[PDB]
Amino acid sequence: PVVLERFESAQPVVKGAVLVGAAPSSVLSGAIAQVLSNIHTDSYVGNNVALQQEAAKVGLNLRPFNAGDKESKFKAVVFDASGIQNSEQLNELYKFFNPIARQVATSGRVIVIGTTPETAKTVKQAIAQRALEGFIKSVGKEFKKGITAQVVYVDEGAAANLESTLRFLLSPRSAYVSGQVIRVSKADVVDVDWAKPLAGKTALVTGASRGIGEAIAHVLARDGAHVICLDVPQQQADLDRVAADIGGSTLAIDITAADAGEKIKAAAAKQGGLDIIVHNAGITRDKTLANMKPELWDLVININLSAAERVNDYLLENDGLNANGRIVCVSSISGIAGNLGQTNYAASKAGVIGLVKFTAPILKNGITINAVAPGFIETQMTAAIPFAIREAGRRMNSMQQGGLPVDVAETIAWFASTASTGVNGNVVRVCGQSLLGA
Amino acid sequence: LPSPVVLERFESAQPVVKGAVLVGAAPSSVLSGAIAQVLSNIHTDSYVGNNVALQQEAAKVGLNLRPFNAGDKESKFKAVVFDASGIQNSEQLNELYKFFNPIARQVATSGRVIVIGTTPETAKTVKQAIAQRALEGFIKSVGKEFKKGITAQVVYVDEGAAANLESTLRFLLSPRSAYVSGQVIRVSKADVVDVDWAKPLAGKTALVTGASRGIGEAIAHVLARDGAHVICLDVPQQQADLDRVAADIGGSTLAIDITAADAGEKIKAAAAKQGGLDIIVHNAGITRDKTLANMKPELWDLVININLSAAERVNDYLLENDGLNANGRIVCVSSISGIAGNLGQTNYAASKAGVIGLVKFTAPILKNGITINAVAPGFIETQMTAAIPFAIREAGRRMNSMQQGGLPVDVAETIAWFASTASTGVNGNVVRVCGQSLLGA
Repeated sequence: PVVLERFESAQPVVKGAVLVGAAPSSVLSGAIAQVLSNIHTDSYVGNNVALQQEAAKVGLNLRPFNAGDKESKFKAVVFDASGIQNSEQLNELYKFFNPIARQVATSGRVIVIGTTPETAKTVKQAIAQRALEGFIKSVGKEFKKGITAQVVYVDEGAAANLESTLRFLLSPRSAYVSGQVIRVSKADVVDVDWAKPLAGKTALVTGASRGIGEAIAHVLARDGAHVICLDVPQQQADLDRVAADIGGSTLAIDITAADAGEKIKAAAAKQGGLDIIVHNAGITRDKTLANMKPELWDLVININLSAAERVNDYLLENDGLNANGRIVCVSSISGIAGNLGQTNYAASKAGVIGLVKFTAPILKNGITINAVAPGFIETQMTAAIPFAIREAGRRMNSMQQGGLPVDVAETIAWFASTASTGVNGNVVRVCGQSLLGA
Repeated sequence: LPSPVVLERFESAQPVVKGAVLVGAAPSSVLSGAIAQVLSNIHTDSYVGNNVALQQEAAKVGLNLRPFNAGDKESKFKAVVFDASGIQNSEQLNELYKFFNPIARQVATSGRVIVIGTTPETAKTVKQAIAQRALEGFIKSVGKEFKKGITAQVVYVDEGAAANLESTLRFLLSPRSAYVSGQVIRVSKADVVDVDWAKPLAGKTALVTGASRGIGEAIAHVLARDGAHVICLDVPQQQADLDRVAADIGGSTLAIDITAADAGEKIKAAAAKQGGLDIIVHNAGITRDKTLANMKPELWDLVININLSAAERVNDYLLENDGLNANGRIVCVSSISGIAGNLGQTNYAASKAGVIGLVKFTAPILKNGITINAVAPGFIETQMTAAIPFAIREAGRRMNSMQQGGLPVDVAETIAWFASTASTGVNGNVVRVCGQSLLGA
């Protein structure tokens, strides 16, 4: 299988050329062109006068790309499908993507940017914009070479809130995110140091002493945040090690305890209050329902779902998250798809999806909530999984390989970004486009 | 590897459920009366545990629930039905454990696990919405775990729509739903209309596109069995097969190209001879599988046209020209590849994802009790099955909780459930008919 390109340094965002296209009458092309100008990449365009004019109006020099050239490779191909007004115009997807379908580089990106169907002004456009997800999921399974494929839906009028999502998907940070739908909504545009998009912020990560939580802590700290590493007192040694490695601090408590939210707020006060909380703490107690003990049902629901509800409730009602704050939860593919032996775990992780979906409308003060839903992630404890599930999870995705802890951490860090003001209520799988789903 | 079990399918209108039903409910549930009324109507052996409130609500509607000894690990139940609407928060999700763990080995072969809750978007508290959302994770795991051909569903009832549950619960209790598992079905508020449950399409006229063979032919048979007069539509090239199918079911024929600009005109003109059109099933569809880099322009266009745009044009005509009678039905056909994507199917999957959008964004603007829903079939054995390699066809056979491919009748039964005169509160749903295929989004 392919070695996936992953994050090296803040610049360049994209190594290689980017080809941009757009359907007639699109409305997102200026916004796309601005991001491309912002990240200083070699950007090419085909014979599209309106698109060339939209890019010139924001200062992007688009080199024309010779439709007769079947040899040039592009690291990313980006298509503004917002102009597709009905199902007949879905052939704008073919017109752009068929000529370059062999010319996307290894570890490359296919990115389609459309209008959120629920916000489209006509039913015919909503239908066509909905169709885009079918297209990109098929592209994600067909192009190989470690290429990812995404659809970004931009709510009608939210073109200004797209930059942080476009940057994440264009970059190697998104190496294990493929086949997914991301929704961008209207929000304030905030200033941000794109090289340190968590600069000046304080984050708290539960389950931080090891594993994916430790990787989350590293990436948040890399992006500028002071990271409060949270785990049970029994892990104090690993907690100190992680906090020292990243220049953070520790809070050694049981996240499920009644006073967890209060102790989190208290500890964050010393750093100017809490900006980001990542609910990564979580366990599996895999048993068939017929063999499962009651306490093992309760335990899994408690740690994976109810404890996060209690902490969120406390912080949101008692001034425990700063303005433009961030809640990031961790669901799972099994929350979406179910799994034998996981009636308790899948119930909890589906609850997490509901926690995100029904909390996001009621949030105030620019706070957002989102979740990652990892597929098969390689950990130092992965060899403890029975071999059958283990090798299936490793292979049954478009990347033909397991993901890495850093792939989940990067996606969480994109949610946490100071610039991701208009990313709210999303659940984004980090699964290399696993075949599993709903 | 094991061999699959045989799935029980429809044999006759009664009994709805062959065997006993165990009912349970969480404390403070609000759907138990409606459920108990259905179990009464179908004259089924119904049992209950130590739930006084449930026994009393069932006694109110004339249903006598027999106590099920909680020490009895041997009795088998064809169906277990749990009212989860009383689960108010995540801590109360252990009500699922309390009911299902003691009986997890006592669901019969080809049995039914049915969880009924409150539509999360209609729940009055955020905590309840979260808990009701959690039920989908639970039932999807049950569907993969219980084996023995057992299906598992969650039916969500909009707050206040309890009286609209009956046709869905009957479909799920019955063998008609043999190949539907892992799915979420939303019931919304609507008027309740009289129906003959043995002939739930009595007096109605249906039109089925692509009716001359395959799943289209199976659809035509099931709709006619339920009492509909079926107009079988296909291209004039299939006139002989069309006449064969129409003669077998007592229907009529309409030989046109569904993509033609006047197709909706000719459909309405044809249905005039039978009292107007009540039901249209958009089953016509094609695949033209090619990698995108190898695909020809016309082969993208053709797949979008037949599978999506043609249904849009016909719907538009019928809805703008009163071509569908009140309490009418539009049933579309998507596909697992429309949900999940597939190599070689950028055109097909785009078109079938569009069908999902057609359903979702037409449903809110329908009037006069007309509904629109879609089925999304997984691996269904047909004659167009030999085209795909025996290897890839082996993948589709195994990669689902039933460990087998479905039959055309399983798709037709789900379409017939949507089309039922009684399914007034079933609107905007896309229901996979896949035996809980592993594939998804």
